[PDB]
This record gives sequence, structure tokens and C-alpha cells, in this order.
Amino acid sequence: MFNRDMNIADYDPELWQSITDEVQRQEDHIELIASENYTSPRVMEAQGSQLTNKYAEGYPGKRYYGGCEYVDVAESLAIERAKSLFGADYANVQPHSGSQANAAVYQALCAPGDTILGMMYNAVQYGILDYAEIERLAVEHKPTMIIAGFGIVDWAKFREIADKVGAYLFVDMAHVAGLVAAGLYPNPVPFADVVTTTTHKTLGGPRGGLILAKANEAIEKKLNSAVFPGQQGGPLMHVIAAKAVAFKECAEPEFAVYQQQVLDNAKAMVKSFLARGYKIVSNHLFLVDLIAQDITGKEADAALGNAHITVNKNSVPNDPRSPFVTSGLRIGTPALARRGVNAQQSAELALWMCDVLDAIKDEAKLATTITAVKVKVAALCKACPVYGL
Amino acid sequence: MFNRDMNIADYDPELWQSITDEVQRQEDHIELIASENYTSPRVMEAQGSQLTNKYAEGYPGKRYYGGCEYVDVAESLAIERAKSLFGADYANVQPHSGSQANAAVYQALCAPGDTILGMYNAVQYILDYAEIERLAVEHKPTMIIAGGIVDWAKFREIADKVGAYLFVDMAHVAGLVAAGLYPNPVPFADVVTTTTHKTLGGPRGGLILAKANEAIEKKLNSAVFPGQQGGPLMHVIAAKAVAFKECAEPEFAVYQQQVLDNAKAMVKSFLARGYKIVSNHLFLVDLIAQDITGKEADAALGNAHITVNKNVTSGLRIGTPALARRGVNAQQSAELALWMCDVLDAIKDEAKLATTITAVKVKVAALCKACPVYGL
Ligand SMILES: [Cl-]
Ligand SMILES: [Cl-]
Ligand SMILES: [Cl-]
Repeated sequence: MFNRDMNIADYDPELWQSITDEVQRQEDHIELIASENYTSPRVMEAQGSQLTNKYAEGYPGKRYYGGCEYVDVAESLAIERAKSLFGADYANVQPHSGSQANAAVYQALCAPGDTILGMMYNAVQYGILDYAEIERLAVEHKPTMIIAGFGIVDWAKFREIADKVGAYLFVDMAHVAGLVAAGLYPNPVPFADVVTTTTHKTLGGPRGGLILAKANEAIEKKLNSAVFPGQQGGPLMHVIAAKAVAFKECAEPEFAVYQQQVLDNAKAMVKSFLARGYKIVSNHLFLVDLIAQDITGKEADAALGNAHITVNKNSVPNDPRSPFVTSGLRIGTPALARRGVNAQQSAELALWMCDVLDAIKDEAKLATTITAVKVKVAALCKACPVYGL
Repeated sequence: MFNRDMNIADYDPELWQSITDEVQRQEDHIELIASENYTSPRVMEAQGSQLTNKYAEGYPGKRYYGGCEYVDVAESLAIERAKSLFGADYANVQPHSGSQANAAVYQALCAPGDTILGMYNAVQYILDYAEIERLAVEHKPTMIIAGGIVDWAKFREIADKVGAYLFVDMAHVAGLVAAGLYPNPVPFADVVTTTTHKTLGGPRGGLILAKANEAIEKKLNSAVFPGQQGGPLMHVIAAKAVAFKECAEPEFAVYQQQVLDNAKAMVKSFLARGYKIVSNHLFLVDLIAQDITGKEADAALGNAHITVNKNVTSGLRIGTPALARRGVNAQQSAELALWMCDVLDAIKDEAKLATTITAVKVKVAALCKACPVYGL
């Protein structure tokens, strides 16, 4: 028998220390990484459950393993809630990640060497979008699949183009999934043949992937087999349960309010950067372009980190520097807003970031500025705790 | 702020019901599915941690995101412990699953159109090492795939002869290898993969191991990321770290032999009762002689709270890793197999089947109560 009191702290203190350190880090650092969030304790509760013990290859009611009667309920809930949230006729909640969701779509709908028009295969690219040009490329190259993703993207126009040349329409709903769930951005599901997203970024759920589709029996069967046995074996049933409860949380009225906060916070930050003379490329994420100031993204993210502001360097369009250096920062506010930072605080935060960037060439002034900003960041982190009682 | 008291039971009673039902089922059903196990509360603690909130593309000390200084400790522990457990010079603990581990190896080592010798242009082969060598020389595989006791050194020799990579999927014997009960392929193969949740008894996920070879290590690094995956599941990687520490305890080797002892005991019981066995921790009960289908056996046994898979051989696939993990001993395993034979005989004889199912159910319930999976 496993004693239920077995724990990491007593057994594996070095590992435990890294965990408690990370917990503390999530409190006392402001996180501006666009692809991160903070998920609810209920999601973590499901991920920490005994459902990890169940092998469940196949789909609810159609498993290759016995004993799946109760995990079928959890998975069905996740599927039904995903369909409800996105007005889909089909949802596949087994993908382990966005990478596996996307791979499965490719395997479902394309054969290697097929042509693919987008933003093993013959790739054609397109670069506000010029739909006239996308259509011209579609007609010229006859893609098997057209991919669109995330201004306001016109899904109905992509459907029109796909229809014209008999292509599948694949939408990667990355970075607008939460806005779509909240009714704040046009839904690609009615227009695409298939839609993917991760479940941990703007949806704020567990780490994993999700496939959605409007009704098409043949495409749905291809998607089924592509996920399993195509890309995966057994799904992570504890993470699927976590997906079920996260999708329930995402349907709450509070979630649309949170999504608007995400947007308002980004707008406040943008207005501060612009007011301080920093160029923005822009939405819940934006780039701070650092060309005018001769600052590298690497240089800026290091300095901001020392001030307990975690951001990622990022190449600007046509960046003259390598991707390991870059001339920009990428900022997103999903995590900022999730921990309750408001638009005014976001505005001030960006101003603190500008104080750092302005001082970055002056060693003494930069040290002085980082010291000051740290104190301000600590006070904000304490005022807006991520988890607690 | 998330209030830390937020819970599933208060908020999502229907999901909670499915979870508490599954927990109870794990107690009151004997699980004989070969590829399942029961992982420790420490693994589950890690999987339920806040490490799920961290994006950490790249590898420790070489991330594409900031803020990874602490999760780097957890992943380095996982890597170091995998290396020490399997005597490898290289360990990649990021694969989300066995499938992802295997897919990364193909991408790292093979090109589209390459030839592959296993058991892409595919050529398939006691093992007949002569024929293996024959086929290798004949078709010049870019990669040979392998996985009683397999002679790893012979595969290395053959692979060397033709200048092929050697890839071992160790998933069926990983626990035995960790326990020193089966020859370790790691010194011989160029790359080894395994799951972490089957005979290793850890979190659900994948693992890649390799002997020192800087060129191959670089290819594997980039095959896993960005080749097959994006961000790793850092909460699950932490769970791998504590699982690998548990796998190094002397208790673990005792457990691995108990798995084998339990299988041997069940097999003797079936044979003694006239049921044909096809055959380490897995075996097949062939039901053709009695004219029992997998479906009706599976159904009857399931009603007696014995969870099996049906299986080509017609009948049951049985494995004992979970059985041994919850403390069922060999004598108990022998009796369990005899109870299963009572049910099977009742089907074939069409006699007292319902009563016999109930009888085995109450015996199974007592065994489950005597050998709880989790408790205080
Ligand atoms: Cl302990
Ligand atoms: Cl609650
Ligand atoms: Cl395993």
C-alpha cells in the first residue's frame, strides 16, 4: 500500500526546494511572457489525481482498454464543454500539446509533398492581410490545405478562398482562443474545417492541446485516427479531467470580464511605451521594438529580469539582429490580468520598464533604476498575489 | 488572487464524481492490464504542482524563456537520475509520451526514404541473428530497431558491420533493466527509449537515453524540441525526477521480481486448469480450446471486478505490474488465476455462471481490501 502521506518534502528535499522556490518566484516576479498564465487550483487538483494511473487508448465508449467507465465521463465532459464553449460539433481533447494537435491536423488532411499555403511539404507563404493576393496564391498553387491564424482576421473570406480551390481550411486559434471563447473575437469554427489551440495560454487551463471542428463526419474520423494511433498512444486522463474543469471555468461570465481586462492592460502598457518614445508593433500581445534606442532584446530582458520583470526577447519584423539577440521584446498580459493587476497598474508598470530601458546604457544609473523598480514590482506583486487565502 | 481552497468537489460535482468513482475503482478492481501501474503519491504531488504554469522551451541552462532557474533544478535532477539509473551519458526527459520519444528518434536519425530494419522503407526480421545480419547487409538499413534475453552486443556488431544506427525500444523491460534484472541496452544501442509509467511505475511520459555520442545527442535534442514538441510539461518532469529516485531504492528490484513471481504463479494455475498460455510480466491466455471469446471472458471477469484486456491469439492479455505493486503476493496470484479459471469454466460449461461470477467478485473484493493501493 502507498501511504497517502508520502510526500516530496520529506523524501526529496532538493526537488521540493526547487518546487517551493518556483512557487515563490511566481508570486514575486511579474510575468509578461505572452504564452504563460496562472491556472486555477482546480486544474492542478485534477492534474495531481489518480487518473494518471489509467490507460485509455481510444475514445469514450470505444476504448482499447477495460475499466475506463469513469474516465470516459471526465473525457466526455471535457469534449462536451469544449464543443459548447466554441460552438463546435466535434472536439478532440487528447492532444498532449499544441504541437501534437497541429501535427495531427497535418496528418489528417495532408499527405507528404502536398502543397500548403500558410502564414515534408511544399510550402507557399502569404504575408492588414491582402486577401486578393492570398486568393491569387491559392489559385496559382492549388494548396491541399490553407492555414490561417492570428488585426481582425476574416475567417469567412478564407472559407471563400478555400472553397474556390477545393482546399481544406485549418485555423490555428493560438492567442485568440480566450477572446473567441468569450464572444469577443469572430469564431473560426463555423468557417474552418478544423481549428486548434493550446489549453494553457489565453484559456488559462492545463498544459495540453485541443482540436475542434464544425460538422463533417469524414474529417472528424480522420482527426480521430490522426491523434490516435497517429500521433499518440494513451492520453493523459488526469490532464483531460483538468481540461473539463477549465472549460467549465472558461464558460463563467467572469471569464469574458477577465479577457477584456487582458486587452485593457495591454492597451495601457502600449500607451505608456508610446508616450515614452518606444515603438510598438501591434490584441493581448505586442512587441516593443528597440531599434531607435540601439538596445538588444537580450540586453533588455536581462535588465528587466534583474528588476523582477520576466519578459522574452523577440525578433521584430525584418530584425537586423539574429534570433539569439534580437531587437525587441514580446509582451503579453494574460498572466498580468489573471493575477488581478488593473489597467492603471499596467500603465505604471510599463513606465517602470521604460525607466529601465532609458537607463540601460548607463551602468550606475541602470543599477539605481533596477533597485527602485524592484521595490515597486515587489509592492505590486504583494498587492496582487497569484494564489493564497 | 486564486483562493487555494478552490476545489473540484464544490464547483464541478459531476467531474468530482467521476474522479472519486475512478479512485474507488482503482481500489476495488484487480487490474491485470499489463501496461498499467499505480504511481506514488509523490509523483502525483509533483503532477499537481504549480510547475504547470512555467513555459520552458529549450534545455536547462539553455532555455528560450526566462524565469526557469528553479524548474531547471527539477529537470536537471530528472536528467541526472535517469542517467544514473540506466548508466547513460545522455537523458532527455521532455518527451510527453513514449510515442513522442520514439517519433523523435526516427526524426533525429533517419531521413525520408531511408531504409529501416525492425521487428521510410521498412524491412522486418530465439531470434535469428544470422538472418538479421543477412538482411542488414542485404538492404543497408540507416537504422536497426530492436526490443527471452536479447543479445544487445550482437545487434551492435551487426549495426557496426553495415554502419547503421541501433535503436532499442526498452519499454517492455525498462523496470527490469533499472532493477538489474535484464541486460541493459544503453551501452550498446545508439539510442534507447521508454515510457515512464508502465513497469517503471512513474508519471505518464517518455524518456530518451543514449551512450556518449555528441553528434547523436545534438540531433536528439533538436528532434524533441522543436522537432516533435514545444514546451515540456515541467510538473511531469518534476514527477519523473522523484520517480527515478524511487526506482533506485532496493525495494524497487524486490518489486520487479514480485511482478515476475506473480506472473509465473498465475501461469502455473492456468496450465494446471487446462488453459493454454502463450508467453515476462505479460502473458496470453488462449481460449480457443474452450470456445470462449475475448469479449465474453472480459465481460464476465469484469463483472467479478477483474479488469483485463482481450487480445492472432484469441483470449486474454494479462500483466502483473499493478498486481504486484499493490502488494498481492505469488500465492495470492495463484489463487486469483484459479478464480478466473472458475469463471472461464462456468462460461464454457454454461453452468452456474452468474453464481460463479458473484463468488469470484466477493473473493476479489477481499483481496482488494487486504491489498489496498492507497491509504493511511
Ligand atoms: Cl515520504
Ligand atoms: Cl471551489
Ligand atoms: Cl515504464
